[PDB]
Amino acid sequence: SSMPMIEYLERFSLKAKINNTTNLDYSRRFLEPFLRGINVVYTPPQSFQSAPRVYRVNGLSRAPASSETFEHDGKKVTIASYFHSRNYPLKFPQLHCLNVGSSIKSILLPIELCSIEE
RNA sequence: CGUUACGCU
Repeated sequence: SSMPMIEYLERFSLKAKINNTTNLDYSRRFLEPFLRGINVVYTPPQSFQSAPRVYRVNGLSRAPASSETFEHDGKKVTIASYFHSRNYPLKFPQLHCLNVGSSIKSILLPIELCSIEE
């Protein structure tokens, strides 16, 4: 089985619970080194119709899902709008994302969609 | 190992 990254964080690295308002940019000093090095299972929303898959985490995104952008079909979209327009409005759009991409290629995953296999 | 393409994001 598995535990939600949201809980998993709430428990070992943060002490507090995430709410629609928490800003991880502040808990960053220790959060990132805490996260770097672990494996997570990305479970795409049911509306993506895609099988879960695993990634090594490299850290936190520099910005939250709502600010952080990438290129999709030749357009800027934030992580938040991307998930929204794929029929899954994020619960925490203000949360920073898990960075699983490499130096040349960004891949940012909303923490609510990530879990750790135990 | 490299380059495209396509996903992912």
